[PDB]
Formats: sequence, C-alpha cells, structure tokens
Amino acid sequence: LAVSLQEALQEGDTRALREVLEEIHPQDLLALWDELKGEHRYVVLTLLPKAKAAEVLSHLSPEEQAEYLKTLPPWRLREILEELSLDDLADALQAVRKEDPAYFQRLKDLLDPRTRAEVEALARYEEDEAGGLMTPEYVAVREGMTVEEVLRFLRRAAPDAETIYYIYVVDEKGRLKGVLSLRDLIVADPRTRVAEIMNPKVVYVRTDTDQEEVARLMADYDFTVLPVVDEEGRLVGIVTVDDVLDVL
Amino acid sequence: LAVSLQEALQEGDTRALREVLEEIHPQDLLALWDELKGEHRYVVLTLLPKAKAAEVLSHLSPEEQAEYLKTLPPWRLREILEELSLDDLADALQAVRKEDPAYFQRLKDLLDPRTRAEVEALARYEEDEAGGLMTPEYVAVREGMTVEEVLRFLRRAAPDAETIYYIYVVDEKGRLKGVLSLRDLIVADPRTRVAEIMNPKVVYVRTDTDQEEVARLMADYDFTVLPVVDEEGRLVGIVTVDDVLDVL
Repeated sequence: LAVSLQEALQEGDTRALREVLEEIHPQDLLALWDELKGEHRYVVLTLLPKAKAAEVLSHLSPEEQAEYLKTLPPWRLREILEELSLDDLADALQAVRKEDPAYFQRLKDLLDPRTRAEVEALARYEEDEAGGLMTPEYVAVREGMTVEEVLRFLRRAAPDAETIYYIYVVDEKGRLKGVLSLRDLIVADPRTRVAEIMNPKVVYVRTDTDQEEVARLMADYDFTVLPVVDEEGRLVGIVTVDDVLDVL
Repeated sequence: LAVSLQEALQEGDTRALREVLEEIHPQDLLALWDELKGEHRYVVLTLLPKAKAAEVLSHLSPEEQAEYLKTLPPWRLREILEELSLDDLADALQAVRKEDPAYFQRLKDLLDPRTRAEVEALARYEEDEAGGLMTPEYVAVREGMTVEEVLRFLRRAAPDAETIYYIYVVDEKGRLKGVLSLRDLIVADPRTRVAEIMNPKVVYVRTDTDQEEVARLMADYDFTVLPVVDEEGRLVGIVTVDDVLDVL
C-alpha cells in the first residue's frame, strides 16, 4: 500500500485511491509526508475514514494544523474534530489561536455544545503571556470567614504560601472579589467579616493578556505580585515581578 | 559708647578699650560688626566679660562661629562655652562639626564632664542626614513581650504607626536588637517570645551616615524603610525611600 496508491492519484481515479486508504495505517502515512505535494495531503484526509484522518492531523506541525482547518470542507471539519483526544484537541485549537483567534470563535461553535463547553475549560494556556509566568501557589480565602477563621488557616498554610503578603478574596464560584493587605488583618477585630476589610478594588489581568502589559501595569503601580483571572472573573494564578523582569 | 571705643582701638590703648566694653550692650555690638576689621572682632570678645562675649558669638553666622573657635585662646575658649545656652550650645558645636570634626572631639574634652556629657546627648545635624529624613513615627516593641501582648498593642497604635510592616525590636536601654516582619507575627504561636521570631540581623545606619549611603544601601537591598540608630546602638528614627528619592 506504499507506492500502491501513488497510482490511484496520478490518474484522477476516485477508486484505487479509496481502496488503499481503507487499509492504510496512520503511520504508513505520517512518513513519506514531507515529500508529497500540497495537493496530495488534501485529498487523503478528505477521503480517509473520519477516525484516521484525525489520528493524522493531531500529529503534524502546528502552522500546518490550523492552515488545514482553514481550507478543509465544513463537513470534513466537523468529523475530524470529534475524533481527537481532548488533549490533542487542546493543543490543536491553541495552535490555530496564536495566529487567528477570530476563527477561534467560529470553530468552537461548529463544535458540539457538550464538546465546545468541555474545550472552553481547557482552552487557553499558551507559552506566552500571563499563563506562562503565574504559579498556582498563592493564597485565597472566602469573604465570609472571620479574621479568626482566617488567621487560624494562615498558620496552617503559611508553609505553602508564596507570600501571605497579598491575600485574595474569592466567592463560592471561585471568582476574585478583591485583595486584603496583611497590614489590615492584624489590626481588625477577629469578629469582623473579611468583607468589611478587603478592598474590593484589586488590579488583575486576563490569562491571555500580553506579558508586555503586566510588566507595564506592575511597574507603573509598584506592585511585587499581581493576580491572574480567566474569562469568568476567577482566580487561577499570580504573576510576579521577577518572572516579568525575565520576559525582559 | 559708639565710635567712643574706636579710639581705644586705633591707638593700641589697653584702657579706654576695656571701659566701653564694660558698659557696651551685646546688640550695640552685633551691628557695626559687618563693617569692622577681622582684627577688631578678635579683641572684643577676648577682653569682653565672659558672659557677654558668649551672648555675641552664639548669634553670628556659622562659618564664622567655628573659625573663631580655632584662633581664640584655649582659656578664652573655655569661658565662652560655659555661658552659652545649651541649645545655642547645640547649634554652635554642630557648625564646627560640618567642617572639621577632628576638632569636634578635642573641643568636647576641653569641656566640663557634666557639660560635655549633656552635650553628647544632643545633635542631629547631618549632611541632609539620616537625621534630616527620619520621622520619629515608626513602631517598636520589647523582645520579651508575647505575640499576644504585641498584637494587642498593635490595634491600639496601628493608627499612629507609619507602617506596622517592619517592627523593630529594642531592649530596656532603647537599643535596636533586630527587625520583625509582619509576615511572621501572624503565623507564630501567641505564646512565643519575640526573641524566637525576630531576625536579630537588621541593617541600620548612623544618624550621621551620609544620605548617599542610605540611598545606595536601601537601593541595593530593595528596602522601603530603614532604621536609624545613634552612637550607642539605639533606635531613634526611620529613613524612607521617598525622602531619599528626594535627596536625588
């Protein structure tokens, strides 16, 4: 089935082409690839059995991965996607994002709500910006908990806390409500609600916000640390000045 | 007694000179001064009655004040000084210091131990220094007091504390023993002695240390505040980065 198909091709023959693709291994394909013609790589995946073609795409370079998500038929775009592993579904879309995100949105929709939703929750950590700096090790508390319940929970995790110098407030849902400076906790009565103390006014930034921002932002303000939220307003990280003194 | 003396002078006459100086008011003198000759201002104070001559020097510009403490006889140096008001005694010596401190020490000795000691507990005039920046409003605690006794004393004075961000430790005598970061107090058991928590290793600086130092020091270290001690190792102030961002 090697050069056994290169015939079904040089001929415009719609038969001996479908025959070898049926009994053609993904791998057997992932090989001669780099030698083939633009045109060739475009009919294979199109005629290939919807579970295989996928097996293939999910293993090519990226620049390619999104470019083929742009010429491949709408119907062939649906099928390929549904057969990817969620993870290889993760790196996929992200590879398309980096370039054209405008298409990022019309592609999430062509998806299945069950799938599109799922994907929306993995979908976002690129090698550059907020995500590629933050360290999930910060400290958070609920805004109801008394200064008492808190201080008690602080000795416990003072030892796994990057710094208890800037404590974040969050609600049931996991979204940021403000910041609490250590300077406050000590003076406030142990009976007051974290609400009555925290400044709801804290400066965050999107996981996808550019690393040129958080440096500017963080420098203008003379901050040492700085909270990162996602798209629903939820705390998921902390960017520091040193990881930003590195991004130069 | 005006030009009524300018005769006792142009003559080398040791008599009609002592006669008008006896009934000559300090003021009457502090005037025509700026017109007189170096030489003249030198015999007046020398023959003048030891309580008056003083009354005079303690009111002249500074550059002068120390220069005359350098040509005036050893015996005339003793008498003048003892009649100064301690305060006018304060700015006096300080004016001599700025230039020649080497003489600062042989002058404190020509003093009376009772007086020399008293005077030693005085100054603060520095080159914009240490002293000309610090704000006696910082926060201190004894190293014995339990985290309990402390926290309790913190809500009380949180309201008169420039920052309870860097708490200084001090002993009976009033000398600095180390620094305590807020970060610590919260975690530590309320029963521990401040000793078992504070870093005795805190970077201070002399009240007389150059404002070019505390900027360098404070910049290399990334400190926001910085404790000032005197010569016995006692806390008396806090220099901040903003008062040092000012000294340019």
